[PDB]
Amino acid sequence: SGDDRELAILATAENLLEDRPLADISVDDLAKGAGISRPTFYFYFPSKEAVLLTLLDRVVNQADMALQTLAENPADTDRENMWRTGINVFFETFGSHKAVTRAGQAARATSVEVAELWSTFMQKWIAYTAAVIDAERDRGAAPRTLPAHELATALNLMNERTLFASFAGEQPSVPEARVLDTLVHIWVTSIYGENR
Amino acid sequence: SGDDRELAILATAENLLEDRPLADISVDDLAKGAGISRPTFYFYFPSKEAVLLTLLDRVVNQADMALQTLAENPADTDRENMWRTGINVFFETFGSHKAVTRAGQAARATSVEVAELWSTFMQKWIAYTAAVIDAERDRGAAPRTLPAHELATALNLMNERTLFASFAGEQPSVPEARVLDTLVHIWVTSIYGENR
Ligand SMILES: CCCc1cc(C(=O)n2cc3cnn(CCO)c3c2)no1
Ligand SMILES: CCCc1cc(C(=O)n2cc3cnn(CCO)c3c2)no1
Repeated sequence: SGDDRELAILATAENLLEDRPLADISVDDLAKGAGISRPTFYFYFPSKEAVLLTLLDRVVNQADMALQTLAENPADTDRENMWRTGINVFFETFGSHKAVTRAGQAARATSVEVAELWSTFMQKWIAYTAAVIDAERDRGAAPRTLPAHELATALNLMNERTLFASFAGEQPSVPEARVLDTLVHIWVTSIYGENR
Repeated sequence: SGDDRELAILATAENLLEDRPLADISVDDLAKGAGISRPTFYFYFPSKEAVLLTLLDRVVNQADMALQTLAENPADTDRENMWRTGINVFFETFGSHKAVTRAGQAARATSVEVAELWSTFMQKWIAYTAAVIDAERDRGAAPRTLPAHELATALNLMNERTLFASFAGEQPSVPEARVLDTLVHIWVTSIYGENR
Protein backbone atom coordinates (compact mmCIF):
# COMPACT_ATOMS: atom_id res chain seq x y z
CA SER A 1 0.00 0.00 0.00
CA GLY A 2 0.92 3.69 -0.31
CA ASP A 3 1.32 5.00 3.25
CA ASP A 4 2.83 1.62 4.23
CA ARG A 5 5.59 1.62 1.63
CA GLU A 6 6.30 5.31 2.33
CA LEU A 7 6.58 4.56 6.08
CA ALA A 8 8.92 1.65 5.38
CA ILE A 9 11.15 3.89 3.34
CA LEU A 10 11.26 6.45 6.20
CA ALA A 11 11.97 3.73 8.79
CA THR A 12 14.72 2.24 6.69
CA ALA A 13 16.34 5.61 6.19
CA GLU A 14 16.24 6.48 9.95
CA ASN A 15 17.87 3.09 10.70
CA LEU A 16 20.60 3.40 8.11
CA LEU A 17 21.49 6.98 9.17
CA GLU A 18 22.46 5.57 12.58
CA ASP A 19 25.35 3.71 10.90
CA ARG A 20 26.42 6.17 8.22
CA PRO A 21 25.79 9.52 6.65
CA LEU A 22 23.35 10.17 3.89
CA ALA A 23 26.10 10.43 1.19
CA ASP A 24 27.08 6.80 1.90
CA ILE A 25 23.49 5.52 1.73
CA SER A 26 22.19 4.60 -1.73
CA VAL A 27 18.69 4.65 -3.18
CA ASP A 28 19.22 0.88 -3.66
CA ASP A 29 19.91 0.50 0.09
CA LEU A 30 16.69 2.40 0.85
CA ALA A 31 14.65 0.33 -1.63
CA LYS A 32 16.11 -2.96 -0.45
CA GLY A 33 15.36 -2.07 3.17
CA ALA A 34 11.79 -1.14 2.40
CA GLY A 35 11.24 -4.30 0.32
CA ILE A 36 10.55 -2.42 -2.92
CA SER A 37 12.21 -1.88 -6.21
CA ARG A 38 14.20 1.18 -7.19
CA PRO A 39 11.66 2.59 -9.57
CA THR A 40 8.93 2.04 -6.95
CA PHE A 41 11.11 4.15 -4.60
CA TYR A 42 11.03 6.98 -7.14
CA PHE A 43 7.21 6.92 -7.11
CA TYR A 44 7.23 7.90 -3.41
CA PHE A 45 10.29 10.18 -3.34
CA PRO A 46 12.54 11.95 -5.88
CA SER A 47 15.84 11.56 -4.04
CA LYS A 48 17.36 10.33 -0.82
CA GLU A 49 17.56 14.04 0.07
CA ALA A 50 13.79 14.28 0.00
CA VAL A 51 13.49 11.33 2.40
CA LEU A 52 15.74 13.17 4.93
CA LEU A 53 13.60 16.31 4.58
CA THR A 54 10.50 14.33 5.39
CA LEU A 55 12.14 12.66 8.45
CA LEU A 56 13.34 16.07 9.72
CA ASP A 57 9.94 17.58 9.18
CA ARG A 58 8.42 14.80 11.30
CA VAL A 59 10.84 15.34 14.21
CA VAL A 60 10.54 19.14 14.17
CA ASN A 61 6.75 18.92 14.18
CA GLN A 62 6.90 16.39 17.00
CA ALA A 63 8.80 18.87 19.13
CA ASP A 64 6.53 21.72 18.14
CA MET A 65 3.37 19.76 19.02
CA ALA A 66 4.83 18.80 22.37
CA LEU A 67 5.58 22.39 23.15
CA GLN A 68 2.02 23.33 22.13
CA THR A 69 0.67 20.74 24.57
CA LEU A 70 2.71 22.22 27.33
CA ALA A 71 1.63 25.75 26.39
CA GLU A 72 -1.98 24.66 26.95
CA ASN A 73 -1.46 22.92 30.35
CA PRO A 74 0.69 24.72 32.94
CA ALA A 75 2.60 22.56 35.49
CA ASP A 76 1.76 23.91 38.95
CA THR A 77 5.36 24.82 39.62
CA ASP A 78 8.00 27.44 40.17
CA ARG A 79 9.50 29.45 37.34
CA GLU A 80 12.69 27.40 37.10
CA ASN A 81 10.68 24.23 36.57
CA MET A 82 8.48 25.89 33.96
CA TRP A 83 11.57 26.54 31.80
CA ARG A 84 13.17 23.12 32.50
CA THR A 85 10.04 21.30 31.35
CA GLY A 86 9.98 23.30 28.18
CA ILE A 87 13.67 22.93 27.29
CA ASN A 88 13.26 19.20 28.07
CA VAL A 89 10.80 18.83 25.18
CA PHE A 90 13.70 19.61 22.85
CA PHE A 91 16.29 17.59 24.76
CA GLU A 92 14.03 14.50 24.65
CA THR A 93 12.56 14.89 21.20
CA PHE A 94 15.80 15.56 19.34
CA GLY A 95 17.78 13.28 21.67
CA SER A 96 15.42 10.41 20.77
CA HIS A 97 16.20 10.99 17.06
CA LYS A 98 19.96 11.67 17.06
CA ALA A 99 20.68 10.30 13.59
CA VAL A 100 17.97 12.40 11.95
CA THR A 101 19.11 15.46 13.99
CA ARG A 102 22.74 15.05 12.92
CA ALA A 103 21.84 14.48 9.27
CA GLY A 104 19.37 17.32 9.19
CA GLN A 105 21.81 19.82 10.59
CA ALA A 106 24.43 18.79 8.03
CA ALA A 107 21.85 19.16 5.23
CA ARG A 108 21.15 22.80 6.12
CA ALA A 109 24.26 23.71 4.10
CA THR A 110 23.25 21.97 0.89
CA SER A 111 19.44 22.04 0.96
CA VAL A 112 17.47 25.26 0.77
CA GLU A 113 14.33 23.34 1.82
CA VAL A 114 16.04 22.01 4.99
CA ALA A 115 17.45 25.45 5.83
CA GLU A 116 14.05 27.00 5.37
CA LEU A 117 12.33 24.34 7.54
CA TRP A 118 14.78 24.88 10.38
CA SER A 119 14.56 28.67 10.04
CA THR A 120 10.77 28.65 10.11
CA PHE A 121 10.53 26.60 13.31
CA MET A 122 13.38 28.49 15.07
CA GLN A 123 11.48 31.73 14.41
CA LYS A 124 8.34 30.18 15.92
CA TRP A 125 10.19 28.96 19.01
CA ILE A 126 11.97 32.27 19.52
CA ALA A 127 8.70 34.11 19.26
CA TYR A 128 7.16 31.84 21.84
CA THR A 129 10.08 32.21 24.20
CA ALA A 130 9.88 35.97 23.88
CA ALA A 131 6.13 35.90 24.60
CA VAL A 132 6.72 34.00 27.81
CA ILE A 133 9.49 36.39 28.87
CA ASP A 134 7.13 39.31 28.15
CA ALA A 135 4.47 37.65 30.31
CA GLU A 136 6.94 37.19 33.15
CA ARG A 137 7.87 40.88 32.95
CA ASP A 138 4.18 42.01 32.80
CA ARG A 139 3.47 40.10 36.06
CA GLY A 140 6.50 41.59 37.82
CA ALA A 141 8.58 38.44 38.11
CA ALA A 142 11.26 39.27 35.51
CA PRO A 143 13.09 42.61 35.19
CA ARG A 144 12.94 44.73 32.04
CA THR A 145 16.51 44.34 30.92
CA LEU A 146 17.36 43.33 27.30
CA PRO A 147 14.82 43.39 24.41
CA ALA A 148 12.94 40.12 25.00
CA HIS A 149 13.12 39.01 21.34
CA GLU A 150 16.93 39.53 21.18
CA LEU A 151 17.40 37.64 24.48
CA ALA A 152 15.15 34.84 23.21
CA THR A 153 17.12 34.63 19.98
CA ALA A 154 20.51 34.16 21.66
CA LEU A 155 19.15 31.63 24.22
CA ASN A 156 17.54 29.56 21.46
CA LEU A 157 20.71 29.65 19.30
CA MET A 158 22.68 28.56 22.41
CA ASN A 159 20.38 25.58 22.79
CA GLU A 160 20.58 24.65 19.08
CA ARG A 161 24.35 24.59 19.09
CA THR A 162 24.83 23.11 22.61
CA LEU A 163 22.26 20.32 22.28
CA PHE A 164 23.54 19.21 18.92
CA ALA A 165 27.17 19.28 20.12
CA SER A 166 26.23 17.16 23.10
CA PHE A 167 24.26 14.62 21.07
CA ALA A 168 27.14 14.29 18.55
CA GLY A 169 29.80 13.97 21.27
CA GLU A 170 31.77 16.84 19.69
CA GLN A 171 34.93 18.14 21.29
CA PRO A 172 34.08 20.59 22.82
CA SER A 173 30.66 19.70 24.24
CA VAL A 174 28.75 19.58 27.49
CA PRO A 175 28.16 15.92 28.49
CA GLU A 176 24.68 14.81 27.57
CA ALA A 177 23.89 14.03 31.23
CA ARG A 178 24.75 17.65 32.14
CA VAL A 179 23.38 19.64 29.25
CA LEU A 180 19.78 20.15 30.54
CA ASP A 181 20.92 21.57 33.91
CA THR A 182 23.55 23.77 32.16
CA LEU A 183 21.03 25.31 29.74
CA VAL A 184 18.31 25.78 32.35
CA HIS A 185 20.75 27.67 34.62
CA ILE A 186 21.72 30.09 31.85
CA TRP A 187 18.08 30.68 30.75
CA VAL A 188 16.86 31.29 34.34
CA THR A 189 19.73 33.58 35.40
CA SER A 190 19.56 35.64 32.23
CA ILE A 191 15.73 36.00 32.23
CA TYR A 192 15.39 36.83 35.95
CA GLY A 193 18.75 38.48 36.68
CA GLU A 194 18.84 42.21 37.34
CA ASN A 195 21.26 44.90 36.31
CA ARG A 196 23.67 45.59 39.19
CA SER B 1 59.54 36.34 -4.09
CA GLY B 2 58.21 33.54 -1.87
CA ASP B 3 56.43 35.22 1.05
CA ASP B 4 55.22 37.93 -1.38
CA ARG B 5 53.55 35.59 -3.84
CA GLU B 6 52.07 33.56 -0.95
CA LEU B 7 50.65 36.77 0.60
CA ALA B 8 49.18 37.80 -2.74
CA ILE B 9 47.46 34.47 -3.06
CA LEU B 10 45.98 34.87 0.47
CA ALA B 11 44.87 38.45 -0.25
CA THR B 12 43.26 37.47 -3.51
CA ALA B 13 41.40 34.62 -1.88
CA GLU B 14 40.08 36.82 1.00
CA ASN B 15 38.85 39.35 -1.60
CA LEU B 16 37.15 36.82 -3.82
CA LEU B 17 35.40 35.09 -0.88
CA GLU B 18 33.57 38.38 -0.24
CA ASP B 19 31.75 37.91 -3.57
CA ARG B 20 31.28 34.15 -3.71
CA PRO B 21 31.87 30.89 -1.94
CA LEU B 22 34.96 28.81 -2.26
CA ALA B 23 33.29 26.23 -4.59
CA ASP B 24 32.71 28.99 -7.17
CA ILE B 25 36.30 30.27 -6.99
CA SER B 26 38.83 28.54 -9.25
CA VAL B 27 42.56 27.99 -8.88
CA ASP B 28 42.82 30.05 -12.11
CA ASP B 29 40.97 32.94 -10.43
CA LEU B 30 43.39 32.75 -7.49
CA ALA B 31 46.46 32.62 -9.78
CA LYS B 32 45.22 35.43 -12.00
CA GLY B 33 44.54 37.62 -8.96
CA ALA B 34 47.97 37.00 -7.52
CA GLY B 35 49.69 37.65 -10.88
CA ILE B 36 51.12 34.13 -11.17
CA SER B 37 50.63 31.10 -13.26
CA ARG B 38 48.62 28.05 -12.27
CA PRO B 39 51.57 25.76 -11.77
CA THR B 40 53.30 28.48 -9.70
CA PHE B 41 50.15 28.48 -7.51
CA TYR B 42 50.64 24.76 -6.90
CA PHE B 43 54.18 25.41 -5.62
CA TYR B 44 52.75 27.48 -2.74
CA PHE B 45 49.53 25.55 -2.06
CA PRO B 46 48.03 22.16 -3.02
CA SER B 47 44.41 23.25 -3.35
CA LYS B 48 42.09 26.19 -2.87
CA GLU B 49 41.02 24.37 0.31
CA ALA B 50 44.50 24.76 1.72
CA VAL B 51 44.43 28.51 1.06
CA LEU B 52 41.20 28.80 3.14
CA LEU B 53 42.81 26.80 5.96
CA THR B 54 45.72 29.19 6.05
CA LEU B 55 43.43 32.28 6.06
CA LEU B 56 41.34 30.78 8.90
CA ASP B 57 44.44 29.93 10.85
CA ARG B 58 45.57 33.56 10.56
CA VAL B 59 42.25 34.96 11.85
CA VAL B 60 41.95 32.47 14.72
CA ASN B 61 45.49 33.22 15.85
CA GLN B 62 44.79 36.94 15.60
CA ALA B 63 41.92 36.56 18.02
CA ASP B 64 43.91 34.31 20.31
CA MET B 65 46.85 36.75 20.45
CA ALA B 66 44.51 39.61 21.22
CA LEU B 67 42.99 37.70 24.07
CA GLN B 68 46.48 36.90 25.36
CA THR B 69 47.31 40.61 25.34
CA LEU B 70 44.26 41.34 27.37
CA ALA B 71 45.02 38.48 29.77
CA GLU B 72 48.35 40.19 30.53
CA ASN B 73 46.98 43.75 31.07
CA PRO B 74 43.83 44.13 33.18
CA ALA B 75 41.53 47.13 32.44
CA ASP B 76 40.92 48.91 35.76
CA THR B 77 37.22 48.23 35.59
CA ASP B 78 34.17 46.50 36.94
CA ARG B 79 33.42 42.86 36.25
CA GLU B 80 30.86 43.53 33.51
CA ASN B 81 33.41 45.55 31.56
CA MET B 82 36.07 42.88 32.00
CA TRP B 83 33.84 40.38 30.16
CA ARG B 84 32.66 42.90 27.51
CA THR B 85 36.24 43.75 26.56
CA GLY B 86 37.06 40.11 26.19
CA ILE B 87 33.99 39.12 24.15
CA ASN B 88 34.69 42.22 22.00
CA VAL B 89 38.01 40.73 20.87
CA PHE B 90 35.99 38.04 19.09
CA PHE B 91 33.26 40.37 17.85
CA GLU B 92 35.88 42.68 16.27
CA THR B 93 38.35 40.12 15.04
CA PHE B 94 35.87 37.80 13.33
CA GLY B 95 33.60 40.71 12.36
CA SER B 96 36.55 42.31 10.52
CA HIS B 97 36.99 39.08 8.50
CA LYS B 98 33.40 38.04 7.72
CA ALA B 99 34.13 36.28 4.44
CA VAL B 100 36.87 34.11 5.93
CA THR B 101 34.64 33.42 8.99
CA ARG B 102 31.69 32.33 6.83
CA ALA B 103 33.86 30.17 4.58
CA GLY B 104 35.74 28.62 7.46
CA GLN B 105 32.60 27.62 9.29
CA ALA B 106 31.21 26.01 6.14
CA ALA B 107 34.49 24.11 5.64
CA ARG B 108 34.26 22.47 9.08
CA ALA B 109 31.92 19.89 7.50
CA THR B 110 34.23 18.85 4.68
CA SER B 111 37.72 19.44 6.07
CA VAL B 112 39.11 17.49 8.99
CA GLU B 113 41.96 20.02 9.27
CA VAL B 114 39.51 22.96 9.57
CA ALA B 115 37.38 21.09 12.11
CA GLU B 116 40.44 20.27 14.13
CA LEU B 117 41.72 23.88 14.04
CA TRP B 118 38.40 25.23 15.27
CA SER B 119 38.12 22.52 17.93
CA THR B 120 41.61 23.17 19.25
CA PHE B 121 41.08 26.92 19.69
CA MET B 122 37.54 26.52 21.15
CA GLN B 123 39.01 24.19 23.79
CA LYS B 124 41.65 26.82 24.61
CA TRP B 125 39.08 29.60 24.90
CA ILE B 126 36.74 27.51 27.02
CA ALA B 127 39.56 26.63 29.33
CA TYR B 128 40.48 30.26 29.70
CA THR B 129 36.91 31.29 30.37
CA ALA B 130 36.61 28.61 33.01
CA ALA B 131 39.86 29.77 34.66
CA VAL B 132 38.52 33.29 34.94
CA ILE B 133 35.22 32.05 36.38
CA ASP B 134 37.19 29.97 38.91
CA ALA B 135 39.19 33.07 39.85
CA GLU B 136 36.00 35.07 40.34
CA ARG B 137 34.63 32.35 42.63
CA ASP B 138 37.92 32.08 44.62
CA ARG B 139 37.77 35.84 45.37
CA GLY B 140 34.13 35.67 46.47
CA ALA B 141 32.60 37.64 43.62
CA ALA B 142 30.87 34.76 41.80
CA PRO B 143 28.75 32.03 43.44
CA ARG B 144 29.63 28.35 43.20
CA THR B 145 26.76 27.22 41.04
CA LEU B 146 27.36 25.09 37.88
CA PRO B 147 30.69 23.33 37.10
CA ALA B 148 32.74 26.21 35.68
CA HIS B 149 33.99 24.22 32.65
CA GLU B 150 30.43 23.16 31.64
CA LEU B 151 29.17 26.76 32.04
CA ALA B 152 32.13 28.03 29.99
CA THR B 153 31.43 25.49 27.28
CA ALA B 154 27.79 26.50 26.77
CA LEU B 155 28.58 30.27 26.87
CA ASN B 156 31.34 29.85 24.28
CA LEU B 157 29.12 27.70 22.00
CA MET B 158 26.41 30.40 22.35
CA ASN B 159 28.88 33.01 21.17
CA GLU B 160 30.10 30.86 18.24
CA ARG B 161 26.61 30.32 16.92
CA THR B 162 25.20 33.81 17.73
CA LEU B 163 28.14 35.81 16.36
CA PHE B 164 28.27 33.87 13.14
CA ALA B 165 24.48 34.13 12.67
CA SER B 166 24.67 37.87 13.17
CA PHE B 167 27.59 38.36 10.79
CA ALA B 168 25.83 36.27 8.09
CA GLY B 169 22.49 38.07 8.54
CA GLU B 170 20.75 34.71 9.06
CA GLN B 171 17.06 34.53 9.88
CA PRO B 172 16.95 34.17 12.87
CA SER B 173 19.78 36.34 14.21
CA VAL B 174 20.47 39.10 16.67
CA PRO B 175 21.25 42.34 14.78
CA GLU B 176 24.97 42.95 14.60
CA ALA B 177 24.57 46.28 16.44
CA ARG B 178 22.90 44.43 19.34
CA VAL B 179 24.84 41.20 19.58
CA LEU B 180 27.66 42.38 21.93
CA ASP B 181 25.24 43.74 24.57
CA THR B 182 23.05 40.59 24.27
CA LEU B 183 25.96 38.19 24.83
CA VAL B 184 27.53 40.23 27.63
CA HIS B 185 24.19 40.27 29.52
CA ILE B 186 23.85 36.48 29.35
CA TRP B 187 27.51 35.86 30.38
CA VAL B 188 27.33 38.28 33.34
CA THR B 189 23.95 37.10 34.67
CA SER B 190 24.86 33.44 34.39
CA ILE B 191 28.34 33.80 35.95
CA TYR B 192 27.27 36.04 38.86
CA GLY B 193 23.64 34.96 39.36
CA GLU B 194 22.75 32.97 42.46
CA ASN B 195 20.43 30.06 43.00
CA ARG B 196 17.11 31.34 44.38
C1 LIG C 1 18.28 20.57 18.37
C2 LIG C 1 17.41 21.50 19.24
C3 LIG C 1 17.26 22.87 18.58
C4 LIG C 1 16.51 23.85 19.50
C5 LIG C 1 16.22 23.67 20.79
C6 LIG C 1 15.54 24.76 21.20
C7 LIG C 1 15.07 24.90 22.43
O1 LIG C 1 15.71 24.35 23.33
N1 LIG C 1 13.89 25.55 22.64
C8 LIG C 1 12.97 26.09 21.82
C9 LIG C 1 12.01 26.68 22.56
C10 LIG C 1 10.83 27.33 22.52
N2 LIG C 1 10.41 27.53 23.77
N3 LIG C 1 11.31 26.98 24.60
C11 LIG C 1 11.11 27.05 26.07
C12 LIG C 1 9.72 27.64 26.34
O2 LIG C 1 9.35 27.46 27.73
C13 LIG C 1 12.29 26.46 23.84
C14 LIG C 1 13.46 25.80 23.88
N4 LIG C 1 15.47 25.67 20.23
O3 LIG C 1 16.09 25.07 19.12
C1 LIG D 1 33.12 33.40 15.61
C2 LIG D 1 33.48 33.56 17.10
C3 LIG D 1 33.63 32.20 17.76
C4 LIG D 1 33.86 32.34 19.28
C5 LIG D 1 33.72 33.45 20.01
C6 LIG D 1 34.04 33.14 21.27
C7 LIG D 1 34.03 34.02 22.26
O1 LIG D 1 33.22 34.95 22.17
N1 LIG D 1 34.95 33.94 23.27
C8 LIG D 1 36.00 33.12 23.49
C9 LIG D 1 36.55 33.43 24.69
C10 LIG D 1 37.55 33.16 25.54
N2 LIG D 1 37.48 34.01 26.56
N3 LIG D 1 36.45 34.84 26.34
C11 LIG D 1 36.13 35.90 27.32
C12 LIG D 1 37.24 35.93 28.39
O2 LIG D 1 37.14 37.13 29.19
C13 LIG D 1 35.88 34.48 25.18
C14 LIG D 1 34.89 34.75 24.32
N4 LIG D 1 34.29 31.84 21.40
O3 LIG D 1 34.19 31.32 20.10
